[PDB]
Amino acid sequence: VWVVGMGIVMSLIVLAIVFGNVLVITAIAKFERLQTVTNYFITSLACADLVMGLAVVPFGAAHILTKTWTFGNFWCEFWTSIDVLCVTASIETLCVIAVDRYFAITSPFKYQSLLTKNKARVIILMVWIVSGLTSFLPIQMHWYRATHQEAINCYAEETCCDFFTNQAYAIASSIVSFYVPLVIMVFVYSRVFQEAKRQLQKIDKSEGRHKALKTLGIIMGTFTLCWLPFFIVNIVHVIQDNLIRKEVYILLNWIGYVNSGFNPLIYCRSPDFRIAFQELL
Ligand SMILES: CN[C@@H]1CCc2c(ccc(O)c2O)[C@H]1O
Repeated sequence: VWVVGMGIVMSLIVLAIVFGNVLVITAIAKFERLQTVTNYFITSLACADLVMGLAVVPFGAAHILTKTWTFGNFWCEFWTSIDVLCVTASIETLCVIAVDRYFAITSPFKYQSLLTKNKARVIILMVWIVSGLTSFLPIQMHWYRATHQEAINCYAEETCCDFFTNQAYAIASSIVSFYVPLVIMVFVYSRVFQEAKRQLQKIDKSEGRHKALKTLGIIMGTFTLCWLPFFIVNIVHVIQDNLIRKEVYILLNWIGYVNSGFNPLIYCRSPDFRIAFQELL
């Protein structure tokens, strides 16, 4: 009686993610006003979100819904690698877009000359290359396989597909994909908040007769709530077996996917973007 209940939600979230990515991608392309030296990272993030929503969400949702991986063996590793690459690229591009704002605010008078059109493409290409180096190479090549006899049949059986990894690969991927960008964001935004508070205090002392706090807290809360628990349990389950169950793991993995559907709605509020959106409707 509840088989179609999850399908409606999955279809709605897939359509929302697809529309949110496509609208931003076309809005950046059509109008020259929004084209700047900092919107390229937003374009890459939107493209990655669109690819993830188009390639990972439907196949995965079908996998849980029918409870059978009726597709072939070769497609399973390809799907897993696509998901890993998309997640890593999104995290890395978020870190880059935060570092860019840190450079913009913390040290002015050289940001205009330091950054240019050529540097942004090199940076994003290096980011995607680093993401791919840990995405296709360890997956397509038969590594990371579990030595314990369980799931060896799943590897052999074409019908059954499931995620089983070694401890070393899991911990290395978690470290190289999650924690370093989080620390970078924490330090960057602490410095930015300190600078903003200093400026506000200077203005208040100068002219006698928090928006920044809110706009930072919303982003930090969204990112932490969306992505923190998944890696928190990913680091621990491999370390000690039988600590967690599979249902909680897959539920956290799925709730981790909702973040991609929020980025267009939370990284676009400038009046130029509003005018561009109004120019379509
Ligand atoms: C099946 N979904 C996977 C599971 C584990 C994992 C993901 C993404 C990046 C990683 O570094 C991971 O270890 C997820 O996309």
